[PDB]
Amino acid sequence: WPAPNEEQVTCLKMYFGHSSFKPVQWKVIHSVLEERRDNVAVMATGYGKSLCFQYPPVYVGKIGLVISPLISLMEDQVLQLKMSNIPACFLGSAQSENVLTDIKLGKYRIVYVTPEYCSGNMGLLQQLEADIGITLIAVDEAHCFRDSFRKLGSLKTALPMVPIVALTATASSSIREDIVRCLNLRNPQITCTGFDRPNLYLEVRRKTGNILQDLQPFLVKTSSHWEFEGPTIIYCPSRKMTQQVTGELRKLNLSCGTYHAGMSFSTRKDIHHRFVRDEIQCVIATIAFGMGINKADIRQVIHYGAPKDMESYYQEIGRAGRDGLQSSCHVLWAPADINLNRHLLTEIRNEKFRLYKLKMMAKMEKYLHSSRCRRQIILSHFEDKQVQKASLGIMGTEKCCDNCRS
Ligand SMILES: Nc1ncnc2c1ncn2[C@@H]1O[C@H](COP(=O)(O)OP(=O)(O)OP(O)(O)=S)[C@@H](O)[C@H]1O
Ligand SMILES: *CC(=O)Nc1nn(Cc2ccc(F)cc2)c2ccccc12
Ligand SMILES: [Zn+2]
Repeated sequence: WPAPNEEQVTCLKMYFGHSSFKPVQWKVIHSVLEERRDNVAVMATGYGKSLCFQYPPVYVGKIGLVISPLISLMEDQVLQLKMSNIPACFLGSAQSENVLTDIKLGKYRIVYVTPEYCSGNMGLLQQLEADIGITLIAVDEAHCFRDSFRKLGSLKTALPMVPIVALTATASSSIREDIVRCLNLRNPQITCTGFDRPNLYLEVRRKTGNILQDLQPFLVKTSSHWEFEGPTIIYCPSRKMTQQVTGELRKLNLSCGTYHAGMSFSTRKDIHHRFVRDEIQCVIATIAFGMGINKADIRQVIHYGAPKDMESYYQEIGRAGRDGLQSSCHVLWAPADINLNRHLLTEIRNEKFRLYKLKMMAKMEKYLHSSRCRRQIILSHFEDKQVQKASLGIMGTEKCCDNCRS
């Protein structure tokens, strides 16, 4: 494996602020830049998946195409890029003609587009590659599904020289093969970023049948006022449970924001941004709240109800402690929550992924009932080459998990 040169490291520091590339980030970046190779990267939350597709077009001064149906989330990525002096935009049906002319003139490094727009404008994409050059096409599977990827199968046929970086939130081997055939990838480099988040203390406790009684141990009294220790996310299995929990917390005059897909994108965006600006201390959310939170100091994550499955749990708690400081992740559960989760696993159309999720769910109930190290149970899914000294140094201590405490 080759090392990045001074031009490469200086570009990383100037436009991204990082002094070094993480091992898997450099494997993906180098393979796209030098070998023009398709990549499939199994991405664990918190690693740094964005640099894999944002950095290459910035370094070569060309276009990087980012595909996702989530337009609602593209503004924050575009706005963040423009703040780091990286020209970026959203390209769509409702975009002005002057933005499209500026894309054709090579004024934008990162162009965010939907799968739907791609399908209807393949000729524009071919013109863009011939005249300007497309460094890469990035596709996040977590942002979508096979029906949305069916429109993207013509990408490798129309742009054979443009490498595709497909990012996925699951280690499922059948999903990996589905994304390879859906996008017609050619000899893709397969990488994975599974890692321990050692600054996350883990704890599981049983629900008492009373919301305030369950959440009271997490609250501190600052002079006379009840509040959380720091920025907190409470995950609920339903929109109705987010409303119940919020209503109870507001009886204590706690600074809250509810977040779920029943609220408009405008109301949701408002809650998210109030959390980032620290105007609200707690966000009570369904799993709809998670992607691109852009909050480094989440101190506490509470799953108010058993998590759907072990893999989902691993990904959701990864939104805590992005600053590297001490954070806590608590699960509050009852055996009746498990009965409910089981029924929702039959509503998976891929029987190969449904069985994968069923093994992940069986691991979840074992994890919840266990007397063993929580971190050891989660890390038992990774190869030893990914478990480092920092993780071993934390396991067996008070800062690891409830079962490692005395
Ligand atoms: N080379 C790097 N050096 C240091 N930190 C990095 C590096 N690459 C990424 N990170 C950090 O890794 C964290 C996660 O970044 P990403 O995974 O790209 O975030 P994201 O794409 O917004 O994903 P979500 O939606 O928040 S999971 C951030 O704190 C990054 O700044
Ligand atoms: C190589 C690699 O990172 N593998 C990987 N395996 N999983 C599955 C998993 C399930 C539950 C859990 F607690 C941890 C891991 C994942 C998930 C996410 C990213 C990578 C991987
Ligand atoms: Zn432990």
